Amino acid sequence: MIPVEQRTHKLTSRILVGKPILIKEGYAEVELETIDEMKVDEKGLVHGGFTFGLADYAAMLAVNEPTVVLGKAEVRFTKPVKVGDKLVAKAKIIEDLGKKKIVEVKVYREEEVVLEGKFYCYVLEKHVLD
Repeated sequence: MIPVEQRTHKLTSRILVGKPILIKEGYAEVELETIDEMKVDEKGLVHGGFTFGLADYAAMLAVNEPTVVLGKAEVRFTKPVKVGDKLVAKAKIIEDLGKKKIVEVKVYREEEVVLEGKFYCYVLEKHVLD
């Protein structure tokens, strides 16, 4: 594979969302060590919003275009995540419809899938905030 530098979402929190560990044409991998602030109860259950955020970010890097944004997403949480789990999201463009890209993302905890989803991404003429 030929590595590509990150061209979008550059200031994304490495602590709250993730650290990209691989970015190439049409594919990206980002890892996240879950922390205590991400919990929703005393049992250590991690809020799905963080798992989704990690997957969302991987999807943006699978497209890796400056103006890329997430328009729609369908996700299934398959296994609960506990504080202390290390997660890895693997995102691949599965359909290139020009400016619209359909990216499939699966988030893993070692070999187990904890989240699976389709992310509908759009590369805009200009940055989403105008």
